[PDB]
Amino acid sequence: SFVEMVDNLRGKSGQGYYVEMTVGSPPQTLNILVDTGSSNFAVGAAPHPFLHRYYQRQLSSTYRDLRKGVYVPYTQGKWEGELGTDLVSIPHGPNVTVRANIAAITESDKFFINGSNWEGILGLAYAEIARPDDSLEPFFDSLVKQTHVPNLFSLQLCGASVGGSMIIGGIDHSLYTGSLWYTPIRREWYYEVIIVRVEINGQDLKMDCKEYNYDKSIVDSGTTNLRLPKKVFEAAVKSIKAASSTEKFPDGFWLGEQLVCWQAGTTPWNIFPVISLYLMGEVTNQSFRITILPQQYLRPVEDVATSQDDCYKFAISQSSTGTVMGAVIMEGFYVVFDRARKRIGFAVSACHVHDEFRTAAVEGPFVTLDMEDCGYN
Ligand SMILES: COCc1cc2cc(c1)C(=O)N[C@H]([C@H](O)CNCc1cccc(C(C)C)c1)Cc1cccc(c1)OCCCCO2
Repeated sequence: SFVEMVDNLRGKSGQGYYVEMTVGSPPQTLNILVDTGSSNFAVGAAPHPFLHRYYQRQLSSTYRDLRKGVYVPYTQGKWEGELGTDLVSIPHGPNVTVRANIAAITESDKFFINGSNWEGILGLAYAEIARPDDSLEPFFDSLVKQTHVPNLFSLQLCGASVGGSMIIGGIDHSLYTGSLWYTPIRREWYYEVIIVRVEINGQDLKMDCKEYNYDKSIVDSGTTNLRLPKKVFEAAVKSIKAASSTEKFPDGFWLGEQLVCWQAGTTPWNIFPVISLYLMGEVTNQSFRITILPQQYLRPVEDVATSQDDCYKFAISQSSTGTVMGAVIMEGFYVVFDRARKRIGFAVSACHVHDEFRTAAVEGPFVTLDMEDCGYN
């Protein structure tokens, strides 16, 4: 019954993928950002310059106030609100209705994005990082307890406006090619994984693999960029700089601020390297790798000038809170959040990136010794 859920995600590039949901009786329809990097379900519940619509608790006969406040600070933006429960459905999802925790957003700061077209956020991670604390049952936990939906979902994010699929309750084999490769969920809070090796154009970065996961590595559809710990980010940028030194870039381009542009159709893709992330596998001493094309980490953006050129922003940036495999990494791939088996699966997506001579890939097996040493403690 998964064909009903294919193509149920929309978005604008860099502004988040959202799914249509309804809350309340009678159903109020809202676009909800799909976020594997948090665990709170929350919706605009008051006017805002960037909201075309919002949740009106007064109009819902099934609303229940929880008489508790809540606030969530993300890396980017924050909101506070009022906790309640209400009936929730996903029109292009499974045919079910759950009573779910809902944070009604009454104030926010740099949270809603102008033109993103979504009015709320669906945190799909685990209770441990839910606010105000882990007793607030996240939406997907509610869905699995109250219905027969199996305890897994999958994300096919298609890149640069944008669309994709969230398969709730299973895997749709028509959305990927090749084999699924699985990496363990190291701990059920974020979707934490372990990166065991990093290569740029086939050259090992030759860092202690603890640096890749300092202090954690997560799969986060709510973040746009590949974000890397400071030491790793410097090694990678240095290597990406050297591979493309044929051309000149402002040094604020490497910080994500300034664009770079080229005459339409002349982007020198060949001079940017591929990046390979090796992930811990399912069996002893075994890993696999995912390979990222420059078309994934050079995100296309609107031409700031009066021209019609190809302009790009650098979508690898620095982190002080660990590695974040953002939407830009996920776009190459079909990603299975197999919560029931504590693992995350990767396959080449059917809507994969297209280079002339190079291809995004998920390949294994690889042998990697001492993988447990790559986790940070
Ligand atoms: C250099 O890039 C920075 C950056 C860019 C960015 C979003 C985030 C960060 C962002 O913070 N996104 C969070 C995710 O939940 C974050 N996940 C990890 C996390 C970090 C801190 C605290 C928590 C707890 C709440 C669990 C969780 C979700 C979010 C919040 C606000 C807007 C948004 C998406 O718009 C989606 C489009 C992408 C917008 O671009």
